[PDB]
Amino acid sequence: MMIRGIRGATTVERDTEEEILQKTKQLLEKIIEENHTKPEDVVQMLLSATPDLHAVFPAKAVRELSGWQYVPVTCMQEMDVTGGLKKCIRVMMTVQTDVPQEQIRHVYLEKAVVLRP
Amino acid sequence: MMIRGIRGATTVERDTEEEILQKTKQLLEKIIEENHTKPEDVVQMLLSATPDLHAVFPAKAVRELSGWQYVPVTCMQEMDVTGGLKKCIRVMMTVQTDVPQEQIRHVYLEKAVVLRP
Amino acid sequence: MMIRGIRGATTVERDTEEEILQKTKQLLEKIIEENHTKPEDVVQMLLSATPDLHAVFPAKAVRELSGWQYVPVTCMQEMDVTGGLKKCIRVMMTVQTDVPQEQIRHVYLEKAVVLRP
Ligand SMILES: O=C(O)C(=O)C[C@]1(C(=O)O)C=C[C@@H](O)C=C1
Ligand SMILES: O=C(O)C(=O)C[C@]1(C(=O)O)C=C[C@@H](O)C=C1
Repeated sequence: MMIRGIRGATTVERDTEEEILQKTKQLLEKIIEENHTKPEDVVQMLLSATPDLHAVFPAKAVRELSGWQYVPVTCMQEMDVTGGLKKCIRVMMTVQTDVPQEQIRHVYLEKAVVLRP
Repeated sequence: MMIRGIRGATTVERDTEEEILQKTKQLLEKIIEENHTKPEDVVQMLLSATPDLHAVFPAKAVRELSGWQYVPVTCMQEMDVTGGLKKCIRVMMTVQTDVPQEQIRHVYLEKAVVLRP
Repeated sequence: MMIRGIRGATTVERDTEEEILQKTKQLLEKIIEENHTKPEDVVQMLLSATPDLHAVFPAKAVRELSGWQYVPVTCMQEMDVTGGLKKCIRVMMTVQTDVPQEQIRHVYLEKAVVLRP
């Protein structure tokens, strides 16, 4: 029963809890919309932030998604790359799905559109 | 038979190898006990520490679990959050299981009990 | 069909784009050869770097692997451990496979050979 990673990326303008939660929620909702993801099918999720964001764990946003309270999530620091995109939040959402690898819809929002291949 | 993540978190009082390994092992053992986990059913494990812990990789504790020598494990730095729990170690253990998402037993020990939902 | 993590580690001599990409590419190619891995069977990959590496994301090397353009990858920062191996890049490649846990071929190259059990 196949499992696949779904990637998301977005950015915030400021390091505040309000903006980190708002943008993270918007990113998750878009991933959910595009991939028709049900929470019970999510194995786990990893969220990362660049080391310029500190106000809150982006995973707190998952609680604002009804039905997602049992989805296991953890946060990590993104690698600090010289010249890399700043104030960036990324998601690796691992899901049970039969959608082929090439049709998985990865989501890039805000200033992270530049990360689109 | 699906793949699911199991979360664990704990804390240490000191940044010493002895305590990091002791608390990590205790956390792993509690997870294994509550979820009846066999090492062959573990896809992989991720361990994280806040950036105030430097004495040893928590993954070294896995060596102390009989039969877990082939479980793939890697470590990462936890996101540094203002006012966040200090000296915190987390686990994301990915397993094959029949247990429904809402019945998976996530484990929070020591000062990380405040993380429980 | 079970899922399994496949670990890789390697090192670079200096923090440059050329070295990071070359050594990461070499590590990935060796994992792929040893485990006969096809990109469609890869759930996702996580790459990490110790905090002395900033030149480029090692994930950029995945784009040099023909056919791997749809494999989801994200990078994270490795813990800073005292006496820990410096300038180190690690891979956790999650794949669907029947191969028993004890027969999975994990790969350690360059100065990271000291990590292998
Ligand atoms: O579950 C934990 O260990 C938490 O500290 C909570 C939480 C979350 O808000 O969901 C935040 C940060 C951790 O990296 C993972 C999850
Ligand atoms: O095999 C490696 O990559 C190691 O360096 C060893 C080890 C471990 O203690 O098991 C320690 C740190 C790494 O993040 C992952 C695993």
